[PDB]
Amino acid sequence: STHFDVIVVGAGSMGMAAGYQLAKQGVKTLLVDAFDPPHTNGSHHGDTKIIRHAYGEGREYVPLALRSQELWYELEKETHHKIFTKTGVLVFGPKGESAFVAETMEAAKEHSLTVDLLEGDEINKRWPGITVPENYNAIFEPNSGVLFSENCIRAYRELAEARGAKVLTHTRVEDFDISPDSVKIETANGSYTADKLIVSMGAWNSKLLSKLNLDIPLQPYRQVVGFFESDESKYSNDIDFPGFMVEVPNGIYYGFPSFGGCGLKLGYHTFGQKIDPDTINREFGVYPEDESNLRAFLEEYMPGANGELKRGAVCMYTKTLDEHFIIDLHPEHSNVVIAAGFSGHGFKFSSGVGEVLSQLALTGKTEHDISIFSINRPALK
Ligand SMILES: *Cc1cc2c(cc1C)nc1c(=O)[nH]c(=O)nc-1n2C[C@H](O)[C@H](O)[C@H](O)COP(=O)(O)OP(=O)(O)OC[C@H]1O[C@@H](n2cnc3c(N)ncnc32)[C@H](O)[C@@H]1O
Ligand SMILES: [Cl-]
Repeated sequence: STHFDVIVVGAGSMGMAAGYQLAKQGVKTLLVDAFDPPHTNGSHHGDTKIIRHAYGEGREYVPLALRSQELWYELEKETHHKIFTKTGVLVFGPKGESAFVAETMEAAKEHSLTVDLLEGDEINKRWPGITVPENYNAIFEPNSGVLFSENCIRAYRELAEARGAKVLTHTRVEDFDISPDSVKIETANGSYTADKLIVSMGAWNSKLLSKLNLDIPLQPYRQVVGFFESDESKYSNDIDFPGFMVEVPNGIYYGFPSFGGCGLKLGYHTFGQKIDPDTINREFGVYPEDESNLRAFLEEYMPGANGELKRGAVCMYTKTLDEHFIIDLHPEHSNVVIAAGFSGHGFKFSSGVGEVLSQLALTGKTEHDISIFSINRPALK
């Protein structure tokens, strides 16, 4: 019989940040998650996530990234959990053969961000361990880095509960019942109501937004990462090896320096198996590609980090058709906020999105420019 101000469905990356923002302002909040956040069934585990600022995917992403960065620095000062390490982030690819690299360089020029430009052997000289062809060029952002995602979520969750937020774990929301002046969620453990609703179920948005009369294409992808025994004298954060996102002949890869001897972590971005969140196989290696794709890159570009596989993890991307996020009010219900399809690049923005989501649920508007994320745009189809 407890009526909330706001109910958040899915307390993951976006959800929990949104809950922290709401609780911090005294808004009576209930956060309902299918599991017990942070956990390893969604897309926030794997320990680390890259945060970059020269976002060539859209000028609106830059301010969002820059504001999110400031929010991560604030979070770092408020909790005892480790939030961010300034490893810096390196981007490289074939000179003149990478829209990604070129768009990154343009974004940095356009937004006056601080970056170092280098190419060929300069890359290989600056960062021992990296071996690229002399025809490769790179842009290095020294002030961006790595976020410890599980710590971020755990910190947001602890800060929000200390301010009165309620978290209902291991409870799957099955249906929604929206009325012009209140929202209701349906779960096996009971029904709950509030004045506002935030929906951020990650991969599961591809299966439950239909319950909100929304028919938006969202395709979940199985995306693995691998930790490899590496030459600590080259790939250790301690010796300044950077976080990275690069473009090679067969696609985009991303990785992290070895932290405390955990080994270099790498992930293949351009490819992932299409799956259903409820049946995805979360065992690293069940497929031969899981590991072969990562070693194909390592043996060629960072041969010193191609050692024994120390650890594997399986996580999910949820793509929209244009691969841009969806952050907006529900087209038929102004008391419902949607956050979905972060298509593999949304964690860095989660602190900012948390702010956008709390602004939208409380006022129906946000001070951030989120036009390219409209739920009514045509590219969504
Ligand atoms: C998978 C992946 C993603 C990724 C990455 C590497 C890999 C292997 N590297 C990134 C990087 O370097 N930088 C970056 O900015 N992003 C990177 N990503 C993407 C990022 O992790 C994702 O975009 C982000 O985590 C998406 O967050 P979202 O909040 O959408 O998803 P979630 O964290 O999975 O949380 C969803 C929660 O909702 C709950 N749930 C699901 N269904 C229900 C129902 N029915 N009822 C209630 N709760 C539900 C989940 O349990 C989950 O907690
Ligand atoms: Cl995603």
